[PDB]
Amino acid sequence: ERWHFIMLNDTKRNTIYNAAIQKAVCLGSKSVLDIGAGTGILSMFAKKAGAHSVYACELSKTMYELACDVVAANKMEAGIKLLHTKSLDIEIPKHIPERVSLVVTETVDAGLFGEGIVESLIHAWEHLLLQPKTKYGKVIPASAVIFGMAVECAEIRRHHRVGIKDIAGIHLPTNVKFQSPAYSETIEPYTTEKMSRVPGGYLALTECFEIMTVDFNNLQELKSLATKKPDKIGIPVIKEGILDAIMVWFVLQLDDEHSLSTSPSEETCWEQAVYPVQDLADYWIKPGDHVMMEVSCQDCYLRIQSISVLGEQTCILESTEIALLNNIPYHEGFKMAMSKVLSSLTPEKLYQNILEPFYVLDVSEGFSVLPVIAGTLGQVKPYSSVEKDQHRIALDLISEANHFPKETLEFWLRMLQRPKSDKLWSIIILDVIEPSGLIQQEIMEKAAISRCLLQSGGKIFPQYVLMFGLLVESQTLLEENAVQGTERTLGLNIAPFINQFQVPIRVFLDLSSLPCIPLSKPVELLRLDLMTPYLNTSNREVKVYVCKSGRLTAIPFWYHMYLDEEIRLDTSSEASHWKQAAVVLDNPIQVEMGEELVLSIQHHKSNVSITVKQ
Repeated sequence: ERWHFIMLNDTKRNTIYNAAIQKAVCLGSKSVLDIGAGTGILSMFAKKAGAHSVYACELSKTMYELACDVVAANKMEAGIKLLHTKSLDIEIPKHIPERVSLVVTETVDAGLFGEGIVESLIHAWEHLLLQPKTKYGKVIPASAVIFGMAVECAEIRRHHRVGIKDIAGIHLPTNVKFQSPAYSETIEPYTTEKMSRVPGGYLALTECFEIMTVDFNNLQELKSLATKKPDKIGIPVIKEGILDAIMVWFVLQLDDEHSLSTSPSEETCWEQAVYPVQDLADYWIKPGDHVMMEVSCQDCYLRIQSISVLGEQTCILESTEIALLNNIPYHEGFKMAMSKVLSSLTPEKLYQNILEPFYVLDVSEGFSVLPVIAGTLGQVKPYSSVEKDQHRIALDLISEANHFPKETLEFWLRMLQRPKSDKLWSIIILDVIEPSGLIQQEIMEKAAISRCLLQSGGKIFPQYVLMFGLLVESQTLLEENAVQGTERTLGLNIAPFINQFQVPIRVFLDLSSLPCIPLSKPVELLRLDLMTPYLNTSNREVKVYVCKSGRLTAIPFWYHMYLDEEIRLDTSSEASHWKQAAVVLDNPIQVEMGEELVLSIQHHKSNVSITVKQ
């Protein structure tokens, strides 16, 4: 899986875990239990350090098997007992012969507590560990400190807060309040983000501040957190700005001399816990104001709630759907493209048959306002494909706000068919690209059918799609998909086993913040034609000029969706609500400036293959 590679490659982090483990062992902790073993690297550190008995546990069947192959491969099978289990179900005598002197754990998320560290340690203290110091029990990490900072970060803003009251000719009324899932018990108490690379960056509106401290060697304290009353915190603003989120990170004290941080300020890129700020009448803050907030640990996660900045339908949307509503070119693009079709067909009906509306079908996967924009253009009968009742309500409230009479907007749901037994659609809109940066399954099929349900001059949107790509050198993508030798793992042979599992195509990327070096200019890789199924190739060669000598590790890719030949949507734009993807080469290639590289592109249904011919 994903973060195992980047963490195994972090030699310095491995060096610090090894130093701390060695110290505990050299000081008498010869009986160790590794919770969340992964490949068993920390268990091996313990054994090679001088431990007599090492036990390790892992919930994942793939990781368990992987660790067995690794540990046996490093000839440490004797002395390390791997347990395919959850730490909470480890019994005494039955699984482990006796209580241990040391527990080592690494089951930590961006918000510290999200992997159930506290529950695992309470159980470990009550049943697996020797009594604490009055031969005694100890836990690595010994303690932790959680920090926060209030920030401005429009990248976060556009995913948790709708920033416009009017878009592409339609009004979004005040009585429809949109919220993300991180609102508020709430669904996602926080998101996780690499704030070091967040597109557009971020600004600090407060100084860094301590949120809380935890002692993992203190059972009473750990048991106490479930009951602990929330902490009310008031933080002074040092900079004028738009309050977008509380950025939270932490520091692990493994022992008195060693520590790890997930601060954005580190040279290693770590995720931070991100708590969006929403549900305020004003987000503008100025020096002298205070950001107030309640902090609690009670319900399995660190929660920052009721954020104030002191100095009527609710519609919950996915962050993608919020980013969508904030993507203005997208909606301005559709408005224009729809009007151009409508005046091609029936100019009189744009603001022969007075009783016949233009029929428009939106087949978007989730929340969409394209049907309302359509309805405002002329004598149009727009159909929506939304499923959720909260979405229907919202669209009915928006229709009212935009002067529609009741039942103007239809809800198609409540397969692809004619609007009426004897009618055909003027416009059909298809969802072609996944938020992941890949092509939607079954679109060629939907485009083929839809083509049969159109009026003499009707259109499918987009009419066609171009896929683009670029040749790059990226050491980061390499580090994230494969372990780079044994030096990093302080000599242990781990890379040969974990690298059995390489990802061919990375998804959900933000190319705009990807560290890489371009080796070519963007080149067209594939063309899909939704209006004309016979024009779609299944095999294609592409000649690419290499502009820079370097090592080709990957091929990022994205799309231009043409609604018209005058109008296109870009999936890599600043406001794009789609993420991008990249083809990662398993065997990176050396390329030279002036070279002409040939790519071989195969396309079948929604699956695309890109290979270097070479």
